[PDB]
Amino acid sequence: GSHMRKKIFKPEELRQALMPTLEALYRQDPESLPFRQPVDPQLLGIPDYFDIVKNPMDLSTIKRKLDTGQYQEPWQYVDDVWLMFNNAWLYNRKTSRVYKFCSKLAEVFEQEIDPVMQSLG
Ligand SMILES: O=S(=O)(O)c1ccc(/N=N/c2ccc(O)cc2)cc1
Repeated sequence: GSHMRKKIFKPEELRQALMPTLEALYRQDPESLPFRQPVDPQLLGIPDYFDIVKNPMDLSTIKRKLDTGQYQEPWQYVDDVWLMFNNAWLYNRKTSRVYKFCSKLAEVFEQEIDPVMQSLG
């Protein structure tokens, strides 16, 4: 149905789409919060966060791959934000707070970043 992979993808176009999307993530203020900014194991009281989560891919880092073009394609970006949802789903072992923060994100985020990948191409 024309989505994900289609155009040659330039970070300027990609972002045109992947920006409002990552934004839809951010608008979830807390729900996106364990992602937007580095989880901050020093803050959340986490010692081995970068041991548990191999790729927390903060919504700031993802937004960066966007500002710089470290994806060459939108789904690579979604892979990052889903890489994020992962640190949520890998650490919060499905039964924690940020787990709900993410699950909701994935819900909204993609609810926008899906037709976005399509919007994009
Ligand atoms: O900025 S806050 O809204 O105050 C806040 C509060 C708690 C948070 N917890 N983050 C976690 C991340 C991983 C984990 O396994 C457990 C917790 C993160 C942010």
